[PDB]
Amino acid sequence: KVPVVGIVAALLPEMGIGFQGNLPWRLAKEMKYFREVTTLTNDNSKQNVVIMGRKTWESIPQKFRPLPKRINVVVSRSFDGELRKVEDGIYHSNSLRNCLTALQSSLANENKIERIYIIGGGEIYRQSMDLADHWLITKIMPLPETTIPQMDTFLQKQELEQRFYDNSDKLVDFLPSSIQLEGRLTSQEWNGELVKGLPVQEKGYQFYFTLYTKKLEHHHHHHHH
Ligand SMILES: NC(=O)C1=CN([C@@H]2O[C@H](COP(=O)(O)OP(=O)(O)OC[C@H]3O[C@@H](n4cnc5c(N)ncnc54)[C@H](OP(=O)(O)O)[C@@H]3O)[C@@H](O)[C@H]2O)C=CC1
Ligand SMILES: CCc1nc(N)nc(N)c1C#CCc1cc(OC)ccc1OC
Repeated sequence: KVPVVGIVAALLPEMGIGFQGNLPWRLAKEMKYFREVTTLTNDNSKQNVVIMGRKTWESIPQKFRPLPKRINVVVSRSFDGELRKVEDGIYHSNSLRNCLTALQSSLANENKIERIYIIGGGEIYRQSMDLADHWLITKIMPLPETTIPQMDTFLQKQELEQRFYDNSDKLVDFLPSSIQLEGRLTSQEWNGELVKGLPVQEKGYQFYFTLYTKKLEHHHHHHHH
């Protein structure tokens, strides 16, 4: 019942997202977007959840975690079970899939979660293509004089574009209504792919905020008792 949204920043065209356990760039406007999207809600009585893998959590600066004003969930196979409060703001789960089931329980959640955002890292996003309802992808491109950074972790773009379509016409309506974005919706070709979304530039990069949404599915079966 709650939407599940993966949110990630990726460098085109290979959709690289990390190198040596860290992000391959430091873009304050891209961090601000991620902060505002995952923190803000349309209903001020609700919060969103951020779910992340153990190596993502260990990479977030200590003074900045758990991420404020969001319920944080960290997943590790060494943890005890599907969704356990361990500290204020912090839940631990030994299962991405079972934590999503647990968070979706209206009895547990009192209908006070608005969205669940899956915020990384590579291993977790690999497993999320069949769990997410939408992806919010910041597509990053180096500007012509900018050196492409080294990267070692990538979003699965094949499986992205099998299952989801570029729905960026609807991004501004999908984001919580109090966010305010600088760009207007723009379509630009870049190395032969269409990049569509809300543009910004920072340091040596241009990047677009984009929305992908699941493709329509045929009706093959519905379970009957
Ligand atoms: N550009 C961006 O938007 C982002 C980039 N990143 C980048 O991604 C990289 C980190 O990715 P990665 O190394 O893949 O690691 P992850 O952050 O994906 O963490 C992987 C760990 O999560 C646990 N885990 C994985 N699947 C499950 C599951 N189904 N259930 C319970 N636990 C599970 C395991 O923990 P354990 O070993 O303890 O069992 C595993 O080692 C860094 O470079 C980081 O900067 C991260 C977030 C955002
Ligand atoms: C890097 C900011 C970001 N952007 C988008 N679009 N999606 C995301 N999932 C993230 C992220 C993240 C986690 C994070 C937070 C942080 O300081 C608050 C530092 C590092 C982070 O992840 C490696």
